[PDB]
Amino acid sequence: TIPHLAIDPFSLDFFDDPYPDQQTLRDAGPVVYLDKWNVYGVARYAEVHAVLNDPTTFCSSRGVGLSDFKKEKPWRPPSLILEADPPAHTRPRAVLSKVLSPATMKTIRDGFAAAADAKVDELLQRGCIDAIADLAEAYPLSVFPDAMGLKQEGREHLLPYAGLVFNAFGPPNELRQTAIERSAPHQAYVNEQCQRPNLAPGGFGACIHAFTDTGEITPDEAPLLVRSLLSAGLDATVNGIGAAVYCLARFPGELQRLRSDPTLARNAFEEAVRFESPVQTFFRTTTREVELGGAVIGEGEKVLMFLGSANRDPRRWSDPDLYDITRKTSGHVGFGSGVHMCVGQLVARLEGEVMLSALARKVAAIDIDGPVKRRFNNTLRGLESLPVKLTPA
Ligand code: HEM
Ligand SMILES: CC(C)c1ccc(C(=O)O)cc1
Ligand SMILES: [Cl-]
Repeated sequence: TIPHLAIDPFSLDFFDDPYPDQQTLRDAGPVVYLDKWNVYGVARYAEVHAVLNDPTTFCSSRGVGLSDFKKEKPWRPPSLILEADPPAHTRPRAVLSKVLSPATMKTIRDGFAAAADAKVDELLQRGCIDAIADLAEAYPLSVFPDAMGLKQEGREHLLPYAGLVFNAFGPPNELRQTAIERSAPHQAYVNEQCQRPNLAPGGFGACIHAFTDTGEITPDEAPLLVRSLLSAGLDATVNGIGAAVYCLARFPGELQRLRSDPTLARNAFEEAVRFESPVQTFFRTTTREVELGGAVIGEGEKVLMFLGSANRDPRRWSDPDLYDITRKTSGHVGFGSGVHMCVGQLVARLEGEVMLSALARKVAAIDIDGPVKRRFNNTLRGLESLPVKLTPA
């Protein structure tokens, strides 16, 4: 009753161009079986949203990668928030929601905005840049480690470690096994930086440790939550900002609209998150048989959610393949949905908003003037290199 497909969503051909295969996945039915990896797949908005919003049945505590923690050893101790179910999830979630809350945003906004304005001014001084290395990477590297209160030495481990983490959500293909078998120095750095004495007061990390006396988390849990922020807080925004620049380069009319009204910057970033979905896919594991779109899924089965496909599903979105910075984007699943919905989403939106605002106010044109090169990751979508020429306003 469930169609079986041989599409490999973790192959280089898929990463190079996933949209045709994503349509095939959506149009085959509400639930498919992926013979390549023996998992169920859901690619339509309705089913992705339903799965995300039933975390008891489609749980996270058995891993959100292909591996089932009840069958295999986790490559690292499980995340206490990403890879936990309620009620164990609830208190760490509350701590991270309070660390990365509105008030903390007000405390970091001026530095983030100044850094974004300064970056755009510098890049306009460069004229010809790599929008990845020189912008999408450089800006978050210039503000997020400070906001975490990391020392200067070793911050070079953050992006490699993140790539590993996201590769490790994939199947045991070359990307995953490559990341995990040689990984140890990055793990050593991250774990060391998670300890209270190495995290400067006033930063996100030290605030996590500071919540360890409120009764929400214990001292032994705080390092692992800092590890969550060091895993998730940099690379996702790098590919999101890269996505937004790529969209504005490919849709010059939308750049002109954004320049004319820079207050669209936040929505312009949000629509980029919808349009490219930096985080493409995540798994759940069924804790019971669950009829989903008329299809039966067994106990203990992995279910692959195609977030990007849900964000391009024509059943839900008008002109899904257009980048529209005045689109009503609310309801997209690029940040997830439900109890695990991105707890860092305000940081991501702040970085994206202030950077797109800086471009809107300072840049007249973004023209691609070189080969665009894609970065391959089992979970992340984004570019390796995006050479552009920036014309000043
Ligand atoms: C463009 C930027 C970002 C994107 C697209 C993104 C995407 C996502 C998605 C799809 C989820 C849901 C995972 C799931 O349901 O299993 C998630 C959760 C999470 N994100 Fe982000 N994220 C971004 C930025 C950030 C930042 C900047 C931080 C921290 C500083 C962060 C930290 C987290 C954490 C800790 C979770 C787990 C929350 C939970 O399990 O309750 N993310 N993110
Ligand atoms: C959703 C993604 C950005 C993410 C990755 C790792 C963790 C963690 O280590 O807790 C959380 C979220
Ligand atoms: Cl680790």
